[PDB]
Amino acid sequence: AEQSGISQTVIVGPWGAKVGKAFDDGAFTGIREINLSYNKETAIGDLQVVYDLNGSPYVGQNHKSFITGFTPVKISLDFPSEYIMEVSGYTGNVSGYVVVRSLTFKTNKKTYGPYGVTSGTPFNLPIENGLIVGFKGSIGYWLDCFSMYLSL
Amino acid sequence: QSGISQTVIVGPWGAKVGKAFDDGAFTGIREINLSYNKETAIGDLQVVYDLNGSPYVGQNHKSFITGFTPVKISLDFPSEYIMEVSGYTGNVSGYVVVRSLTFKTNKKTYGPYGVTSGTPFNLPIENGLIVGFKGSIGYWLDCFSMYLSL
Amino acid sequence: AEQSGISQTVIVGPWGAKVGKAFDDGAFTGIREINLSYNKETAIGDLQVVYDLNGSPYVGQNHKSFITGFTPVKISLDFPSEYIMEVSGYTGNVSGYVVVRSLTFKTNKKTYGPYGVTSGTPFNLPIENGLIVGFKGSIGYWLDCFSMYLSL
Amino acid sequence: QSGISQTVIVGPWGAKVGKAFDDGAFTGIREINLSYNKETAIGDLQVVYDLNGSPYVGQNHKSFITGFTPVKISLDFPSEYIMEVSGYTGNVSGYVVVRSLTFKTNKKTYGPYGVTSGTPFNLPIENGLIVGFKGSIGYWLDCFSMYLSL
Repeated sequence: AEQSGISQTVIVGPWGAKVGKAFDDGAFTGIREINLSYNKETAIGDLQVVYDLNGSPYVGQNHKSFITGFTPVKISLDFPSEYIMEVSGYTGNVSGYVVVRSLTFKTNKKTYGPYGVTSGTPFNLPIENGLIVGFKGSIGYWLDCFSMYLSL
Repeated sequence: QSGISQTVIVGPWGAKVGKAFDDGAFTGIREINLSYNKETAIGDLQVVYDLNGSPYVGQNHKSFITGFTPVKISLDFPSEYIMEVSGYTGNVSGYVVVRSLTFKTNKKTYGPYGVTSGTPFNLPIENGLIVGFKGSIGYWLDCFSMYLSL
Repeated sequence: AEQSGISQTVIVGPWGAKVGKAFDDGAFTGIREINLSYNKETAIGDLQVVYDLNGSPYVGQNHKSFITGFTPVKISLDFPSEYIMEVSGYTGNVSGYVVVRSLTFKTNKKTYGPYGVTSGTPFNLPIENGLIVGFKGSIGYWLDCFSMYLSL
Repeated sequence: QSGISQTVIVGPWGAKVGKAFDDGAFTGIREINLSYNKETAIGDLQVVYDLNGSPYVGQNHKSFITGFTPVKISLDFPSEYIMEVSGYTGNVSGYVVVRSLTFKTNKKTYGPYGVTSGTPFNLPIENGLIVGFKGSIGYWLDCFSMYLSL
């Protein structure tokens, strides 16, 4: 804006640990589809998002755990009339680490989830005005932490 | 479009049901005045905002009842700003209200003020600023939301 | 955002000179009324704005020329259904200085102006999406330059 | 609201009447490719954007006709960015088109490219960034608008 030539966005989070490999999808114009995986005994083990980028899909990088045995879930949104209004979940200890154990996504049409274990410390982000336009965080054995880009 | 500017708003935390208030959006935050009762919840809320480099005293949002302990949080504006807001919501006398609040800045943690029981919530901010508050207060702070901006 | 506790806004301009006393109203939530003055032989000699601040009026500081003999004009907008869509005007030389000689304001309802002398170099700012929420600039004998804060 | 994010858009400059295009909004600008004819106006426009730290090659928006001179503006991203866009609009063969463009960065001025006659326009930016282009191109660039962001 007055410093560098890189546009800035509001970012909220992280929820989870403060430790595992960092990832950052950056900011887009909306969300078409979310793919994740979970294990009902542990935590979240995958995140991949199909973003909107100015009217067309942009397939985000797959952020995958090192370990196997997760159950995949696909959330296909009726884009653009359907959009996420609230994200909630739980953080908790697994094998000595604080990780994201559960996620739920509430849209204007449906509630998707909870996926994973609803045990530990809850968190929730309701949005009165604005949109989630991006994800970042960290994943090793499980999803350690995550933050969200918010925009008008 | 309408002729009124808009900003990101997150929340509400607390009830999903008091007198509603909406301060709107400002340039920043200079001072927060709140009150709490270590047996019940948060009562009063009043914020001194920044408006383009001058203090702007927000309306006092007061509980209907007395018996609260007042707290003043005077921030070192503009170098000090809130990076995380956390608290607890829970039942008090049949109503779900905001029982506890804590404010973490880049300099210091303020609180918890009130009762730390019920369901926790937290809003950490990686990039951006809280620039306003809205919500509802009856006997206690029933709910609140926050305006966020760059 | 990540540096200080002061919120930032897009600012466009200046139009006019690069020199006279600087003023900066800062950013608000909308515009209710604009007051200006002009002299048909010279340039713009006054600017004062009644802003909206979260649903109520905020009377901006009067930014007045040192000299006398201007014709006042008051633009009372039907706030909030009426808002400015385009600002245009002219910059030009008066008495050896580059100054703002003319202004016109086009809203979704009416065109107000031109006020002043339509002579010199034209400029125009049409807005497809967004709002003018603030003014800054410089005024001495005449309005030397001005910029505008823009917001969603 | 809708599920699509929005940004400030200023413009259009040029005609108020070609094939319309809309690149949308990105993280920043790495490279601009344009073409001009020193007798008529601007023809082609194509932008390499930044998308979250990677180059993103925007669609080539080409004139229907040939005979243009190509120009490449390779910015030193992210330290170099555009601070002002100026140009001229005027009649060419019955159509009001964008005849000239110049780009001023914090490092250098690029242009003018094309014909500097007609009605001037300029957009200087004190705070913020150009993050996208839209408009219409027939024989020439008929009009264009710019996405602005922090």
